Formats: sequence, C-alpha cells, structure tokens
Amino acid sequence: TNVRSRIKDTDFAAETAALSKNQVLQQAGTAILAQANQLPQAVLSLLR
Amino acid sequence: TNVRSRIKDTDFAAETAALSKNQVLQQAGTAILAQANQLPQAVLSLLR
Repeated sequence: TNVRSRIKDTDFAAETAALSKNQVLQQAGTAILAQANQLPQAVLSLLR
Repeated sequence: TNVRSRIKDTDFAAETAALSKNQVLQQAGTAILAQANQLPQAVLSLLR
C-alpha cells in the first residue's frame, strides 16, 4: 500500500501548486488576448 | 501560418504609405491637367 500510494495517489500540496499555476496561466492568457485582439485596432487609427 | 502570413497578407504600414503616395499622384495629376488644358488658351491671346 505504500508502493501503490506513491504510484497511484497524488500529494495534493503538489496538485494545488499546479492548479494555482494553471489558473494564473489561463487568466493571464485571457487578459493577453484582450490586448492581442485590440492591436489590430491601431490600424484604423492610421489612414482609416 | 507565419510563412503564409508573410506571403499572402499585407503589412498595412506599407499599404498606407502606398495610398498616401497614390492619392498625392492623383490629386497632383488632376491639378496638373488644370494647367495643361489651359496652356492652349495662351494661343488666342495671340493674334486671336
């Protein structure tokens, strides 16, 4: 059961770190696309 | 998509330069013809 524990289980102190990371990466990427999809709006400020 | 971007797209900062150029060339050429079509009117100021 020790062996199967180290194989099959997850230590949640690691998991929650992975979660915090991934959540930051998503909220980031979303907020990034808020800008990437607005950089083409600099176009029609020029000559329109 | 990078490759197809550099092939098929236009960088608009180049385009708008081409536009400004062409517009100047048209407005110019028009205003030029305002004179070229009036140089023959110097004729009938002479002997009529």
